[PDB]
Amino acid sequence: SMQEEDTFRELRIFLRNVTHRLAIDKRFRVFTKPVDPDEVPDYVTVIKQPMDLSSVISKIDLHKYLTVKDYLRDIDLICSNALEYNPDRDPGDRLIRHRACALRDTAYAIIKEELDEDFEQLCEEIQESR
Ligand SMILES: CC(=O)c1[nH]/c(=N/C(=O)[C@H]2CNCCN2CCC2CCC(F)(F)CC2)sc1-c1cncc(N)c1
Repeated sequence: SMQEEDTFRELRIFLRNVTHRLAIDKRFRVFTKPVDPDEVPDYVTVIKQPMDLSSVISKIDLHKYLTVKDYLRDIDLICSNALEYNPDRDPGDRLIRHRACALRDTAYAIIKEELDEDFEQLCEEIQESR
């Protein structure tokens, strides 16, 4: 309905604001754009389902997220991809893993503090009804 499309619009507005706050954080710059095959060639050998914050923005605008759970699944994918591609004790690996976990923890903390749980429930019930 009209009421339901207004609900999903507010969700998109909220998700755009969270994603922008993540994307401008210096720690998360490595997660802001897809991985250039020129710069690292073996990424596709390890990571079957790439994800990054620019792609999250595009998915928001394509109405791909109808719940915050759907969005958080892509945030979690960014993080688990980073952990999987950087398993070594190497300090470069450990640094990216630390930033990956910080990215995930920061997104969950913002949503826990700022997203009303009745709003997320409404989104879920609209989605369940389709
Ligand atoms: C998406 C992802 O997880 C990813 N992981 C990578 N891991 C590495 O490059 C590991 C490999 N082992 C040795 C150490 N090295 C890391 C060194 C050094 C750490 C600080 C730094 F700022 F991160 C820059 C890299 S590169 C990479 C990626 C690549 N091209 C574009 C994008 N957007 C992300």
